Amino acid sequence: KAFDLVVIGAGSGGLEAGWNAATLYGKRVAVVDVQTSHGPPFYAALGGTCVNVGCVPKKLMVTGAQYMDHLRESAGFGWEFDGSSVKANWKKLIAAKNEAVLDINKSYEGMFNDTEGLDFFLGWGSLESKNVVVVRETADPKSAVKERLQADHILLATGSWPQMPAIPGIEHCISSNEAFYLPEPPRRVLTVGGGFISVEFAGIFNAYKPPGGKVTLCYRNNLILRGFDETIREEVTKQLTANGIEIMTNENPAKVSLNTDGSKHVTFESGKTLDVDVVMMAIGRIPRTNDLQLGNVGVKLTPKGGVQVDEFSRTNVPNIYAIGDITDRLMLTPVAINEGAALVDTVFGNKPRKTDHTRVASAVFSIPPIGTCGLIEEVAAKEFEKVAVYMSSFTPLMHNISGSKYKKFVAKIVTNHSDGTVLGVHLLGDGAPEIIQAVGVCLRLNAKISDFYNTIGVHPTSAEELCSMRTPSYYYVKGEKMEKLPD
Amino acid sequence: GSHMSKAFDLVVIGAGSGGLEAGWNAATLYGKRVAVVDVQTSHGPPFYAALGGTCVNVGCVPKKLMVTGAQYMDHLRESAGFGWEFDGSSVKANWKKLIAAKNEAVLDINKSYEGMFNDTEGLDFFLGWGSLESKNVVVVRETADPKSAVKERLQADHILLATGSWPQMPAIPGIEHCISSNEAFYLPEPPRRVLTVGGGFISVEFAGIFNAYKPPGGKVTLCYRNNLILRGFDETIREEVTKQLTANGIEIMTNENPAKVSLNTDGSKHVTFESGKTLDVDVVMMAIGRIPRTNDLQLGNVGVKLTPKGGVQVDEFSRTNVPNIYAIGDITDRLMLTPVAINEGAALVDTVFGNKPRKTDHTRVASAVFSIPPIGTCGLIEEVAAKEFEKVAVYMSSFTPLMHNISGSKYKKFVAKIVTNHSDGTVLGVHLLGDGAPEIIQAVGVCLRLNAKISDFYNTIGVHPTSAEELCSMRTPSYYYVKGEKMEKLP
Ligand SMILES: Cc1cc2nc3c(=O)[nH]c(=O)nc-3n(C[C@H](O)[C@H](O)[C@H](O)COP(=O)(O)OP(=O)(O)OC[C@H]3O[C@@H](n4cnc5c(N)ncnc54)[C@H](O)[C@@H]3O)c2cc1C
Ligand SMILES: Cc1cc2nc3c(=O)[nH]c(=O)nc-3n(C[C@H](O)[C@H](O)[C@H](O)COP(=O)(O)OP(=O)(O)OC[C@H]3O[C@@H](n4cnc5c(N)ncnc54)[C@H](O)[C@@H]3O)c2cc1C
Ligand SMILES: CC1=Nc2ccc(Cl)cc2[C@H](c2ccc(C)cc2)N1CCCN(C)C
Ligand SMILES: CC1=Nc2ccc(Cl)cc2[C@H](c2ccc(C)cc2)N1CCCN(C)C
Ligand SMILES: [Br-]
Ligand SMILES: [Br-]
Ligand SMILES: [Cl-]
Ligand SMILES: [Cl-]
Repeated sequence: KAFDLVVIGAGSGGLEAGWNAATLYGKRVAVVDVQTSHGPPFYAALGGTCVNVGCVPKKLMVTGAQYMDHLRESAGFGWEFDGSSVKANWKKLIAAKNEAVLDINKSYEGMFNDTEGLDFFLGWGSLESKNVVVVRETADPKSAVKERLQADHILLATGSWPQMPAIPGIEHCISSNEAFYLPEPPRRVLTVGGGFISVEFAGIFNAYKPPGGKVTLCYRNNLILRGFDETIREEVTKQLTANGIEIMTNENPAKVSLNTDGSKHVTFESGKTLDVDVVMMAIGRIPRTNDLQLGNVGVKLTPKGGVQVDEFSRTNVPNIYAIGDITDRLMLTPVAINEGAALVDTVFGNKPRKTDHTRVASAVFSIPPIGTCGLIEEVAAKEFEKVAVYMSSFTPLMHNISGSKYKKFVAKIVTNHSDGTVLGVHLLGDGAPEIIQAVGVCLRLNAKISDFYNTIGVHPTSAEELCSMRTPSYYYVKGEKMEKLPD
Repeated sequence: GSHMSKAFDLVVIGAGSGGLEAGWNAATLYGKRVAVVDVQTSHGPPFYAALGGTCVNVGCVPKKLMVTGAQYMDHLRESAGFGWEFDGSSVKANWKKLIAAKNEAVLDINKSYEGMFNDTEGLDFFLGWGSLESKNVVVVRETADPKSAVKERLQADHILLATGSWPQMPAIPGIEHCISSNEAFYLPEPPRRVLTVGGGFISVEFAGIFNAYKPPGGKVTLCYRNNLILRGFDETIREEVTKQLTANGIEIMTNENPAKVSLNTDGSKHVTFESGKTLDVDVVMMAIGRIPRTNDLQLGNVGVKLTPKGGVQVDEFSRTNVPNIYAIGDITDRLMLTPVAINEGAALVDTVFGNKPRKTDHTRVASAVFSIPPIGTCGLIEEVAAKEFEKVAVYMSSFTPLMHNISGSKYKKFVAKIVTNHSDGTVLGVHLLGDGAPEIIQAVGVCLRLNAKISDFYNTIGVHPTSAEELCSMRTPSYYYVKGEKMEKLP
């Protein structure tokens, strides 16, 4: 049939837009995805990347990995139990995660089936013409058409996909996709990449690895988590090392060979070599545009392969929109959901709305985790004459007792020292992702450092640290780091 | 001949949250000469509080350490949903190790504060009992008995009363067989059966502590003379906390109040309630309230007025009716929180010795209850708001988070409620129940001070997946109050 809206990708942005157009605006909506539930072959499915092979299962898996620390840290508080009897049962973790995600998948299929004007189609969506979306049996554009759907408006929301550098032996590497489904936890694992997916998985593998296992994270440059606070980048490196992960910086895989026993022989540019059981590539994610046959309608793509869009998510083709990771901007679920919601409000509501991509709070579920919102100081120092940095870094007391003395909580506030405006807030330590959330609200309210400092703390918490800092630890004046102001 | 009393700009009586903040600030920021008096240099019996105050010694610090210990009961159990396997029959909660570790941690804090006296010019510690001999004289005596030997007589230009509060022990037959939180911190063994009397945070929190470390066959019961524990808190939370305590094995006796306590021949306590009901327990912990500790200060020597409920009466700037005599923290019987005593102390010193007169804002103070799971709260509860504003909106989110479907603790509903003035969207109160509530709430305190509106919460992009993001995905009230009266839709 014909629809007010055809959504290609039943994911975070897609389902927001679909649901809202159907239920808030009474529109006739079609949503297409390649799989109704999670896992191989296509990994992402109804619900999106986040639901199936993204935020949801990884958070459960990190939650899982945290018990490594919990069991050990209990002793400090008088918990006694046979430490030798402890086993991290990965099969059980994945089965529980699988079931949890399947319930979300099922619960998305229910909502299609219960909601009028919102119909879901199985298969591969592509652009046949301006107002025509074809549904094929496979990603092969030569595969059998299942449906041809006329659409007043077409939304592209196909997310992203692991980027696999074209080094020899790349086919012996897995991405995050396959990591969610490993039948056994790897004894030795290389995670390639210094970004959050590699860091998060290195923490998960570290907790579930068999006896004598080793997790190694490698990263091509000097310091992992580029784009994050630098004190936090250094400190999380120390804390991952402290919990037995090897971080190989300035290293990059040049070749992966398959050993006959199924293990991988990794050769680095340096000529260094490492043998692991699993090489997980987590060096980036790229917009998922190949399969859309955008050539058919001339929808422009940026150098990076992302669908170009303006602030209202319009592509160059009128009635054709793109939101979410396909647009290659901020790759976060709540950003994609917001874009989706705003798009529907502009196309079917009376008031345009554009997503604000600044001051977005985000988290790394590393162990220990990171919460951050707004500018890191080096970016701050480039756009503001006077930047002040308030920093606190204390091993919390519970951790002196737990035995995890390396677990410093880091709290940094970055300000425009000229007016006191908070430019960004950066945290490392348990609760960092929870803490940062309302920080994000504060920045929308042009919070100044005196607003944080004059708020009464909640005690005892790590969070109160943010309401306890009134003197900068150091400044940037004209891009220049210095402990004191000049004059 | 005669010789000179040690003289100070400021004498602080009570080396606690409030006193130390004031003491330190007057000395290190305004170069004042500051005496601080407390009755013990380190934690524990006989006087329990000590250098560092209630918080350090027998309050926030040791209780948080103990709640953290208590949380492992839940972690060890919940770990199994995530594939952790171990021999659950080898599991034992060793209370003595908990308390020994907690004692070491508190002792390092005590030592650390003593070093800080030792190292800081113009900031002097005096061990003993502080009382007001006259308007500008603080005497320090050997014991709380106003007839014990005067150890030191201090000349003081300004006197800060910062003696905190103390547990209220109801005048019942056999009160002497009961304890307070003070003693809970030093019990040589974990009680097998305990009654925590009180519906407020300290009873709720210690109920969870006792519950986690109690020996085999133990039972923790909490009683409260009223209908619903945690008066002052959001009602959905109060009822959820009650359910989640029960789910965790704590017996909640509401509408019950002890009338007397007798010692059984085996040394256990036989509690009879007003209603005739009875309970035997090993420990009865009274946590029905804390009262301002005004009794030993001999305030009648200088005529410092008490409120009819017994705090030192102060104005917004912490002044008593007596010039140069001030009072901050629990002695004023306002909000009994550490960061508030601290805020009062700094604001007092700024006003008296700095050039920055300032008063504490006692509204929109975030606070926490370390139940398991905890409560994080800031600002007005809806029933209070409804009395002050014509249109109140309530936005509420509730649900067992996913991790807890997998962990198995499905009773563990996260509750998030935002209370607004519906006439301009201004957030009046935010109320959280669930893991990390205390951490979440802190920046929410900053939001309230910036007069955030629900539209600012809603406009903010969620951090995913967190519990906190619930606060930024609520756009439509669950219900309203329209002049006092609840309804799901406006008229
Ligand atoms: C391992 C990992 C961890 C992550 N963690 C977080 C996190 O903690 N927090 C956070 O905010 N973000 C996280 N992300 C990012 C988040 O998953 C994405 O930002 C988000 O899912 C993007 O939503 P989307 O709507 O752009 O696309 P998606 O949610 O990816 O949806 C794309 C959908 O389109 C479907 N599709 C693709 N091609 C076609 C086709 N041609 N026809 C029909 N259907 C098609 C796919 O099957 C998929 O279901 C994580 C990502 C990964 C990979
Ligand atoms: C079990 C428990 C748990 C608590 N948990 C928290 C929590 O999690 N968060 C929070 O914010 N608050 C908590 N509180 C409250 C917090 O401890 C108090 O609000 C705060 O300590 C009050 O500060 P203060 O300066 O008024 O007094 P205090 O810190 O109590 O200090 C008063 C000091 O005066 C000394 N003193 C008393 N009389 C004399 C005398 N005549 N001469 C010399 N010295 C004297 C005492 O020995 C004491 O050290 C808790 C309290 C209790 C009892
Ligand atoms: C508003 C909304 N937004 C979404 C954004 C991203 C994802 Cl991955 C999912 C949603 C869900 C949702 C649920 C079912 C359908 C068919 C579409 C969207 N959804 C519906 C919310 C369910 N509600 C009853 C509590
Ligand atoms: C500013 C301040 N406020 C307090 C409020 C309540 C308490 Cl319990 C403690 C403090 C501490 C403190 C510690 C020791 C002394 C002698 C004074 C103040 N304190 C000083 C902290 C020292 N700082 C340099 C790490
Ligand atoms: Br009571
Ligand atoms: Br009541
Ligand atoms: Cl396994
Ligand atoms: Cl890399």
